[PDB]
Amino acid sequence: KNVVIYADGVYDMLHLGHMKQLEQAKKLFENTTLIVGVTSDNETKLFKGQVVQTLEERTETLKHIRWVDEIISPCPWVVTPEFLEKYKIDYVAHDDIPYDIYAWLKRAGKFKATQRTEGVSTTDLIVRILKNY
Amino acid sequence: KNVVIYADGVYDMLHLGHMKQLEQAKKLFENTTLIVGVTSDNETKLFKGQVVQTLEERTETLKHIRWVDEIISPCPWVVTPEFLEKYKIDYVAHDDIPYDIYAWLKRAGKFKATQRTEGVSTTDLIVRILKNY
Ligand SMILES: NCc1ccnc(N)c1
Ligand SMILES: NCc1ccnc(N)c1
Ligand SMILES: NCc1ccnc(N)c1
Ligand SMILES: NCc1ccnc(N)c1
Repeated sequence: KNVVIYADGVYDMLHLGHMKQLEQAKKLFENTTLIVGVTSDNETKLFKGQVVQTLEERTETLKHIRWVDEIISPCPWVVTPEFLEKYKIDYVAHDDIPYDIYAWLKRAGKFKATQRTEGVSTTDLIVRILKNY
Repeated sequence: KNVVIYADGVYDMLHLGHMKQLEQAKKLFENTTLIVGVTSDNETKLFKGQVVQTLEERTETLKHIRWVDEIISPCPWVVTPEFLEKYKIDYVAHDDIPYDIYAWLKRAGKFKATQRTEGVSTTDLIVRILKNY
């Protein structure tokens, strides 16, 4: 009955959007283990761009989040069939918002969609602070 | 054996410092319920000063934190003996960093000290972003 869910990401400056996404992945089935992968500094810079917090800082914040059961830090940038078998992962939870490399997961019945929440990012709150001066 | 711990605070723009403090309060005894109080917007402004996030925003983030068992939102600004009895609270966890109104708790054996962690605040990270331009 226990289902292993994997979600990966940068988790830079963790905000309520990340946390709601993690909650959604945790709650995809009644009984889950949610494994979170945290991307390396070098690979995040190479493929996505700047990152504000180091791998160690992004990983430490994640350990305080209720929905996170296990952490792979750092995690590989691209998910592979071999990775799923190594960690006995039953489903990969993704927002399907580009960053379709995941078609093979959908084909296999192993893709579970999650959503984002806008207007909650750390960035947006400095904007809220500054719109008082 | 279960001990009810109460920690209150603003919890504005929650960062790793808050989370480590909550972890410390949760882990003060083997078996605890950690109740977190979140201060009202009006009282935080009157007594401490500006607050960036609303009560609802600060409370929602807290529900995602692993160590938080129950939330009183909003909570009273000053802890009273009557409040401890109403909620069956065994100890109040505070950093003892001023903001001694807590002498009566120390007298009663109900004060448990927790510590802060500097350099982790949301504020500090924009400073880290800006020191690249
Ligand atoms: N490692 C995959 C990945 C990378 C960046 N952002 C994501 N959401 C997922
Ligand atoms: N940066 C990833 C992410 C996750 C959830 N919500 C967002 N708005 C963004
Ligand atoms: N409600 C008490 C209080 C108010 C502000 N900051 C704290 N840490 C505690
Ligand atoms: N603002 C309260 C607080 C809690 C923990 N650590 C800090 N540095 C500050």
